[PDB]
Amino acid sequence: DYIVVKGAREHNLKNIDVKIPRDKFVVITGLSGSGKSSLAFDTIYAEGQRRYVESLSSYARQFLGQMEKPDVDYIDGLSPAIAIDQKTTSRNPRSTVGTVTEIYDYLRLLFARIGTPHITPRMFSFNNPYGACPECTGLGSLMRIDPDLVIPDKKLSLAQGAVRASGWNIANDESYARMYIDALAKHYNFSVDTPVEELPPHILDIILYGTNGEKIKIEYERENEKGTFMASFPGIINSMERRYKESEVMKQYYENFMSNIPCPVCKGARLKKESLAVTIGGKNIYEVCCLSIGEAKEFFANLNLTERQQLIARQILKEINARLGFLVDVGLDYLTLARAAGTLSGGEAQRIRLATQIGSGLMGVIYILDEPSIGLHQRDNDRLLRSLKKLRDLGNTLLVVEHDEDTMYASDYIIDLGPGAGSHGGQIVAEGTVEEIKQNPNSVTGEYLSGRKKIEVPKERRKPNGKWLEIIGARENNLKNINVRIPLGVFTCITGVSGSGKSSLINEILYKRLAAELNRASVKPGEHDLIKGIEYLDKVIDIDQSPIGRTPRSNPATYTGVFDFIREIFANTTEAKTRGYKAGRFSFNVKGGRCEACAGDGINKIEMHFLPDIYVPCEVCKGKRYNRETLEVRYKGKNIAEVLDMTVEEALEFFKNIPRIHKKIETLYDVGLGYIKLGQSSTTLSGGEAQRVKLATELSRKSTGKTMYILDEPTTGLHMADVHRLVGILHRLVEAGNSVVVIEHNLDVIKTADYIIDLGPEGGSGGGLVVAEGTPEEVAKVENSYTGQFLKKVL
Amino acid sequence: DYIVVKGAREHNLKNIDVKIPRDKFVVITGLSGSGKSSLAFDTIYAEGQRRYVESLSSYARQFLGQMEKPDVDYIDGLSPAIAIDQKTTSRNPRSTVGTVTEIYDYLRLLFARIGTPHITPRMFSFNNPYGACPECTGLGSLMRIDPDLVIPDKKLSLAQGAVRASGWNIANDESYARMYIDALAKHYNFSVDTPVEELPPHILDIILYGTNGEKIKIEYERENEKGTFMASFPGIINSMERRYKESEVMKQYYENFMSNIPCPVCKGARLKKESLAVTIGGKNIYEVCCLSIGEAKEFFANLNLTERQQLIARQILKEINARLGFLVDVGLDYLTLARAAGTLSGGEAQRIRLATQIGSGLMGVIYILDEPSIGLHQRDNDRLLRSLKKLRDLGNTLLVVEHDEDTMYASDYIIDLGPGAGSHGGQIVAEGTVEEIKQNPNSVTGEYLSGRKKIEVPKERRKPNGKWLEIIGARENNLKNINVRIPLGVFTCITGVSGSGKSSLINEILYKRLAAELNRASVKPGEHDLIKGIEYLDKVIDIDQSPIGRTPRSNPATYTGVFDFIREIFANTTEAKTRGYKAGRFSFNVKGGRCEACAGDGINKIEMHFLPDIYVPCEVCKGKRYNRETLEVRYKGKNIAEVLDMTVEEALEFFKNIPRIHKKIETLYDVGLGYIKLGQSSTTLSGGEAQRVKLATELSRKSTGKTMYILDEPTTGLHMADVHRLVGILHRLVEAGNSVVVIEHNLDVIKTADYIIDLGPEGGSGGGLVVAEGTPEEVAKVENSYTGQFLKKVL
DNA sequence: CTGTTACGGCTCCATATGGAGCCGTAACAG
DNA sequence: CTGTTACGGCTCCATATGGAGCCGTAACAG
Ligand SMILES: [Zn+2]
Ligand SMILES: [Zn+2]
Ligand SMILES: [Zn+2]
Ligand SMILES: [Zn+2]
Repeated sequence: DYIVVKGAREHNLKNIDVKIPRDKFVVITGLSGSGKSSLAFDTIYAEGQRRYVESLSSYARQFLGQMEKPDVDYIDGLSPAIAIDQKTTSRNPRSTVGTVTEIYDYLRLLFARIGTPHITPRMFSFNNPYGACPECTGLGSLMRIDPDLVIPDKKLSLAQGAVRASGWNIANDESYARMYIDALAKHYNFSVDTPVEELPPHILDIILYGTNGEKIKIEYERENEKGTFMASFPGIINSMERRYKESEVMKQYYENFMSNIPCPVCKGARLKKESLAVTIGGKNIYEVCCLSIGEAKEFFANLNLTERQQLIARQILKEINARLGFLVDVGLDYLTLARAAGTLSGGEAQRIRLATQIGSGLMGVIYILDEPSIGLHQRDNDRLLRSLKKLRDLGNTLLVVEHDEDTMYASDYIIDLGPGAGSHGGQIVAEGTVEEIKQNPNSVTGEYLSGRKKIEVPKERRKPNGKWLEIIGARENNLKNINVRIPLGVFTCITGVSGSGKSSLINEILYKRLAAELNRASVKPGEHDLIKGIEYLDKVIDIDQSPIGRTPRSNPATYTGVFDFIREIFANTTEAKTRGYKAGRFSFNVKGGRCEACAGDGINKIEMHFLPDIYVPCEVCKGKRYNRETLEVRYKGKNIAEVLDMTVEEALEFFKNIPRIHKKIETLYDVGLGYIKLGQSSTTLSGGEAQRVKLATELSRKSTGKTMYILDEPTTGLHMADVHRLVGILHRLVEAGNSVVVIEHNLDVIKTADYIIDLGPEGGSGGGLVVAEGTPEEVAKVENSYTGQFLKKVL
Repeated sequence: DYIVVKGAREHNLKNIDVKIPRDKFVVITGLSGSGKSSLAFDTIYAEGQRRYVESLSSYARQFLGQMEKPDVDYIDGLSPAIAIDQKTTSRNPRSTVGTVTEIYDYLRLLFARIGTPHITPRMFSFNNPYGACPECTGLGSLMRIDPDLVIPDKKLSLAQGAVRASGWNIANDESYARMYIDALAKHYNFSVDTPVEELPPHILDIILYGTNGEKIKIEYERENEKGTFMASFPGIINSMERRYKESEVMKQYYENFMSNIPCPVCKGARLKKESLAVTIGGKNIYEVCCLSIGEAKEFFANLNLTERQQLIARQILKEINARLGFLVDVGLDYLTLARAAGTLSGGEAQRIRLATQIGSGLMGVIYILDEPSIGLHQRDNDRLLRSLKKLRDLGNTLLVVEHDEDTMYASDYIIDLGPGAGSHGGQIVAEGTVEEIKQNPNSVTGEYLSGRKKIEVPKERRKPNGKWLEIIGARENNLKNINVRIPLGVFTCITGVSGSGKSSLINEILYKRLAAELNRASVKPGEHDLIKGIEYLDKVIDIDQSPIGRTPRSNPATYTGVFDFIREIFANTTEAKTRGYKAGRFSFNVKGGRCEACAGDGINKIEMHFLPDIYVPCEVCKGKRYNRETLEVRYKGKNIAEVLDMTVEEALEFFKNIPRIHKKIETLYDVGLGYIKLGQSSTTLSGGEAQRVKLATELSRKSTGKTMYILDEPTTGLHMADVHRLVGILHRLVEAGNSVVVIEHNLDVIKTADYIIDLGPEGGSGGGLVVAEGTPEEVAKVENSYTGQFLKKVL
């Protein structure tokens, strides 16, 4: 009844031995990068998934690929595990909230059994051709590529760049598209250089919609080849639609070309017109699915029926009521049962998955969670804890990677990693009951819980300088035409209930408009009337969890900007001058200094007969990514490889005599990155490391006092000490002369902010108007505000 | 703690309600096709797999596809489930028994830790390039296509059909291959019609191995297109190898072209020569892995080492000993740890998977088994039962679909379906303890267990007619050069221990030689000297579980041969003669009578935008697969659709007045097919239905007394009544004048056979010689024979 | 010296025809 | 009448080039 793990050597784990009780609420806490996330995800979930897959069918195993076996000696008492995290799934327009939560089938059964006609369960489904809309094929949206978007200027000629779509540009004469267009124009007696405005409608229709089955002969010309062939032109729009039907970035780029409109026939009901005639209680399936969760639950609880109907559909009603109660208890009460699954956030998706899992009721399954208390306001923390306890009580086990102090008191076993991070961390410090870790002086978390060290409340708060940004006519999504006023040069925090519209109001309006008006970004903004005060800003920077580099040719050393100084000081040594070298030779991205065999990568491709290609360290240069000639030059007893393999603390200690490098190294050390190596590849960097690198790069560059920063949930997967460092770095950034706007639900970040904007008072269509604004004390004095009440309670 | 299933409507289930206890040994028994297999596999395992998949990652779910949701109201208390059956997995040559059983990693760890050099775990692995053989790339077998096989006769010219490979024939002048060959010949100054024997060696080398990077210009000619292009010829062998590297039938066909030989460098060790130098106890890794399981266990138990080594590798030794004990206890003790996983039978693969699962030790997982007692001799039934009990005891649940009487006594809960099969069956009859079902007179299984009805022992046994088949120099696989003598015209049964070589000796020798010498089959036989008595046989027929038709255009009605008579009698009616029709019009595979809209299929393709195409019954002809014009003709108040939708019993009752149809219908009814419909598609037919159809077709055709039948495990998934009917049908076939040879481990089939041949006395290389032969009483009198001892005990 | 801007070079990711088995039909022999 | 054999017709399965983001370098201004 114990999960005993002996000999774990993944990432930075120093051969730890841990025993975790089963069928109990167990949480794991540690610093950012200390190794808790690796020890959980890469070891336990990976081992469980691989063990379950190896026993499945051969074709299923091949489809799922070969999962990497973790470097662990032996693990016993392991059950199949499923991991729930914040990973949005755009998927397909077919999937909605109703089908994901597994309630649409029950609604179909109820409508078929009881719903009187104005009658089969298969008829009501939009996933089958039996009862789908003939026009939209069940999608409910007539999505087509906008003819005006592909050719924004019809007056401009085709050769001038009329087409603005990838894979269809006619600028290059060597492309097959240009030859096809020329052949079509020759067949239709037209010239390519003729402006589209002067082009006949028939020619434009043929170009944009194919030849309607007509076949023509087009000759092809190559470098040394020639000939003739006969085929049919499919059309630009037809080819684009086929490619879209046949990845995420490419799908998003293609969807940007097209526009989504409601289907004119069924008005986006995804069902046949005859099927909508069936009604129960005066409402059909579409009206029921278009209401919120709370209203739907109230309607179902207040439904009137005879004894025979209740006896016929007792179990259906019980199951629907239980599922709706679980959905309203997990923390969601504003969602609509018809909203597409694509338009959701990470927290909402994770909560929906948790609700589906608890409603389904699986037994003997290990559950892995990744910070479930993020993206949600503090008013639903009790509901989330109750739902998690209910999930645990049925006979499962929970491994919640949570950092909130409230979650610790509700846990039965706490495993704390540390003491530091990276090389310093990776060992188990203390474990046991919450009281034991509270009384344990060897852990930072226990000291924080006991109140030994906490975040103090600032005494002096800055005031706006008089330059205030104004928003007029904000109506994006579920905004009820409200006007807000954000000050400048002051740390600004925006709070509100989950799904109140603050995230949309920020991301889809403010950042997009600022980018379009300042950085010249071709992004369509949201619905707004006008923005006042745009002249007071010069640069806009957005910080997210996306990796800083998609290629292994980048590293934090070159991203921060210290690599140029390192190369200059290496080339300025006596040996380099004697050899007549250059500052560009000490790099692993140009020819001359990097290893020629491995092309400055350190890994060579070793292809196997029946195995995917496996990369091994290069043996020509021992994986140092530098030839032996360059390593002959040494500065202060160290070579370039030693510097690149040297940690940040050692770099700070060694480079104290060079102020122009020490300035950036101090920023890198203070931002929180005290364990990474300068030579670490950017691909393996996690979200926290990327955010820290971006913050350090932003802080390093001098500030002119006219910059604004837009963030989103900056405390995602950060320990309390990490929050205490981040608030200090944000205060330093504000004091530098810039303005920072963040969206954080953490009370610690809010209690220290110099300006609070509240959106509510309820989620969904119920809210959308400003409740209170101003100083934190003023918001606390407000009675009708959850955020104000919590601010008053904490202070 | 209960698995409650309410409202199951899959296949032929009549809305059954079943409750199954958890964490207990539960078996399900029913007649062939009664619905037990459907109720288990299509409902419980499918629901568990879909439930687990829906909670996994989106990409994993897409890779695994969308599993069909079973037609069940609601199921509660379901754990993730894994299904183990007899499905061969050829996979790749990389996978062997050692890596499947998960013992090669432990062997590598032991060798790295203790094995003294003549030292890293990654070095000993053949799945990584670090310590793989440079020549064979870790395969251990240099498999190449035989140059002589593609051109068996070099004297014959290329135009005469020199190439015998699909996709490379030059008979068609319009093929691109012929044009490429002609261009190469023109470049090399040679003629295609020239014989290969007269072809220069350089030309043949270029043709069979490409141009070694040379580029030439080849001109293409089309129906109305022409031109020139430049490319490089890759070569016939290179293209074949690339296609083989890039399915099962195609892979087998390609492997037939090639031959497997040991690697000359490492002698098929799959490891580098330096790696083989490390030895422990005087043996290296290859010698240890080349020994049998029992010898390896004895060697490991008798290994001598100091206290320090034992302390260092205590857990490794314990795990290896436990895994070897489990492997020797499940029922396998003759396998070699280096044999490829491809060369295994279904029962051996299932037992290996069960051993791996019990060794791994998963908790809270539903286990589904498909007749685990088949393919195994009765002497290991106790070992299999003990292994299953050990698997159940650790905290899992078992759902074993077993028919053996011995397995019933070891079960704790029995769910019996019936009472008949097909439409008659599909309902739960009785359930409970063994005593309750034994005392229940409403179940056939209880009556059989109580001894109310049993299989009697025949009193008179036939004798050979003097024409005896002789086998000389049998040396295939693990045969120790023994000679056997099989009589003719007498029911012959071959028994032996599991993996004694009887299956190989039959399939790879007797059937292949008979097919080659009689039916002109181009199949390479096994290693044999000569076969005597081949002149006494005329036809050879093999019966297996393979489906009889891969297309929905076939059905048992047309496979048996009664459809021609049905069409003739339909066309002979007065209305057909008046209309001037023909006997070919009443068919669903020719033009004129079948529905033109659906092309006589009854289903139309409805393509969706973002969903795989879903087939829906045709509405033009209501899915009757016949136009309204043909249905106007009625015979005896019934139309052709009614006849095709009429069951076998009703057809027998109705068609009693036509002897030429009644003769085949009586055979179909007596073979055991009393529930299927004549119009049922052949694709949905299972193994038992296909075997019954084949047996009925064979029995229907008149016998000249010069035919031999070869079978294999005919009692796979057959109830006791099914066995009692099959033995009667086999005795009828023998009395008809033919000879039947079967390989059955069931004691009931053996005790009634008129001739018994025993192979043993042990599995693997230990056995291979005939132990006893002759009458069953003579075999029983033999003391040193497990089969003889069991025959004496039962009699 | 220090910051900004423009350009060159680089890598990673994205987008129809032949063979085998079966059914129906005609001819031939008993 | 009944079995065998040959052939025609049918269906299912199988086999390289352009764009986006980043690093390095030169020129210009303060
Ligand atoms: Zn529609
Ligand atoms: Zn190298
Ligand atoms: Zn080799
Ligand atoms: Zn039809």
